[PDB]
Amino acid sequence: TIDWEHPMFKLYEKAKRNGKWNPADIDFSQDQKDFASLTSEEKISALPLVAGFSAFEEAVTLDILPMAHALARQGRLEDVLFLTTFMHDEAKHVEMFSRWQQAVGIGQMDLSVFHNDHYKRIFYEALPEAMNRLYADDSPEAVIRAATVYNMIVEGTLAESGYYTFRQIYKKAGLFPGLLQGIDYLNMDEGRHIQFGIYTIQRIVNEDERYYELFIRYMDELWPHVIGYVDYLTELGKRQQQLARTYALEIDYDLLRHYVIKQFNLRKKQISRT
Amino acid sequence: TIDWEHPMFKLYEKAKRNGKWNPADIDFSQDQKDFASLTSEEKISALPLVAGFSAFEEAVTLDILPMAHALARQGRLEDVLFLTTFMHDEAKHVEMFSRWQQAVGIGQMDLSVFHNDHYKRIFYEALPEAMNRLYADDSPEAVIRAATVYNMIVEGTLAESGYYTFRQIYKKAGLFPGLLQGIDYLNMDEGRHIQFGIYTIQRIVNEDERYYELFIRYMDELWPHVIGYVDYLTELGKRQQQLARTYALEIDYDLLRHYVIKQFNLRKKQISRT
Ligand SMILES: CCCCCCCCCCCCCCCC(=O)O
Ligand SMILES: CCCCCCCCCCCCCCCC(=O)O
Ligand SMILES: [Fe+3]
Ligand SMILES: [Fe+3]
Ligand SMILES: [Mn+2]
Ligand SMILES: [Mn+2]
Ligand SMILES: [Mn+3]
Ligand SMILES: [Mn+3]
Repeated sequence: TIDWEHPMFKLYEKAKRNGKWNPADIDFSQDQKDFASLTSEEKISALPLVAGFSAFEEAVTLDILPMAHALARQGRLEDVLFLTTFMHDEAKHVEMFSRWQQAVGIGQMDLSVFHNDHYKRIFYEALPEAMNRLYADDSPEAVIRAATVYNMIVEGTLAESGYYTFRQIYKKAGLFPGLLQGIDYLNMDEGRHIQFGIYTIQRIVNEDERYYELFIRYMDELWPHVIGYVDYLTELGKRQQQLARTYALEIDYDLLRHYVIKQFNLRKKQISRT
Repeated sequence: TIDWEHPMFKLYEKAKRNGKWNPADIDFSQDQKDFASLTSEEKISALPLVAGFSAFEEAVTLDILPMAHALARQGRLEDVLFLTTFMHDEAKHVEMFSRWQQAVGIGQMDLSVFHNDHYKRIFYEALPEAMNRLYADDSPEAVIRAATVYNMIVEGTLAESGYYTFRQIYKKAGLFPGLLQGIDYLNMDEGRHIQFGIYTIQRIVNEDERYYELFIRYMDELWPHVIGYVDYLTELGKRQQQLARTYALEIDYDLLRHYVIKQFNLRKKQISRT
């Protein structure tokens, strides 16, 4: 049979229990009114963060497939069962942001303008290259690098900080309750995605403590582009402060920044050398 | 955004609405008692069909990944969203049969003995070869052949006939209520899997009516192994008739056989030349 005690079978079971939410059930009618109420300058304030998320949700939905292939080819059946929940979660994440964009009237609008160079180095290179590599090279090194970029950086550092940022800004304002319900569901799903990456990296590290060094190195290789995108969104936020003024939000970009730094270092600390 | 009117987006929505069942919730306690109550010769009667299903559930969970890859690479986002529900359904199908095997005490038992040559030509060759081909060859021909073997033959002909057979035999007997609840859920999921294959084959046929001929040809190429496995299970059933006698089941293998023939021909008729 299945190995019922396998950590990824247990995570698969939790995913089924905790993954019933449906983006089609979220009421976005108030978000539509909120967005319509905003000034043109308040309207822009929110779009860079939605742009960063929308694109990556689509990217990881497509880019997790090579990991499922590689682990399937290695006969890791429980990992594959769990990854069917991962891929389905990401599909719902694509759906959720696309429903919000449609509801508030920006579906026809092209948000790529808010992807700078550092973003693109992660989104159009580091991520798809590392995942696609697994189709021809499933070595421990390749699998660690894939989980590091996908689960520890894209999800474990950027997404987690993006969820926090969303709450720090719009939950305060009382704005966009449907989007924030969605963000709460995404954040719950993301816990399991990150735990998959931790388990995958740890079980490879457990074979040969020298893989720990590779993990730390790949995290550090990506940090410059993490902070460079974060700096660029900070610059944007500081230059368009009408939403912050209108809604009495002292948006503390220094606290966000230290949260990103904090996310990055705590992901490192969830991998043990021994 | 997503194309909200796309047939596969609509199928994805139905999958979310109709795909909440969880194999971990099925009570198999009575199945355990039923199986324990059976004579050794009654015990064997049921295993060939469970053997055919268990293996194929695992095969399609792994073997649907190349289709998702190929359609993703073609930018068919709605198809991919739907296929996340397909892959997750098949994961639950693997789980369901493995839970039943565990509960009734045959988890440690090796059921490969009930796969004959015709089965293996589908299971170990036609199916994985046709699906894996999509990694390097996503031509209309390759995509039609993949959906024909997977969705129209393995699911649309063999699985559908296997669900019917399960009901024709054990629903009658009053045996194995947990397994039959599972079979009802599998059969509901399978409707969407088959509709994916119909849509995929039809939209390729729509481009060039000559692909219709390829579809019919591939169906006919596989028919000999479909019926050869069906004949071999019929032979098995006729040689071990203690369960049929004990439970007053006049198991009409000729009616099953014509149901298989019927499944095969109606799958053909769900593809239009024009
Ligand atoms: C303004 C302070 C910066 C806060 C950091 C914001 C990061 C934006 C979101 C981009 C990453 C989204 C990744 C999603 C990945 C997934 O869905 O698994
Ligand atoms: C005794 C009459 C013959 C009845 C035919 C029985 C076929 C047995 C089941 C084997 C095919 C299972 C395919 C599952 C595919 C899927 O889960 O999508
Ligand atoms: Fe994720
Ligand atoms: Fe199926
Ligand atoms: Mn820079
Ligand atoms: Mn023969
Ligand atoms: Mn996501
Ligand atoms: Mn199935």
